[PDB]
Amino acid sequence: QPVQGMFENFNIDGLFFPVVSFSAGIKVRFLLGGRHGEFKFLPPPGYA
Repeated sequence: QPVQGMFENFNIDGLFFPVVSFSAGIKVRFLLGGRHGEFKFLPPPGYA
């Protein structure tokens, strides 16, 4: 389900990367796609 909120018009001078911040008592798993972690949903068209 999509969220009805969206960032835009931010600085693109630098380089971007995924990031997760956590405090404690947290167990999560990255799914980067393909051989590393299989996506649970089809990516939006055009996105890689």
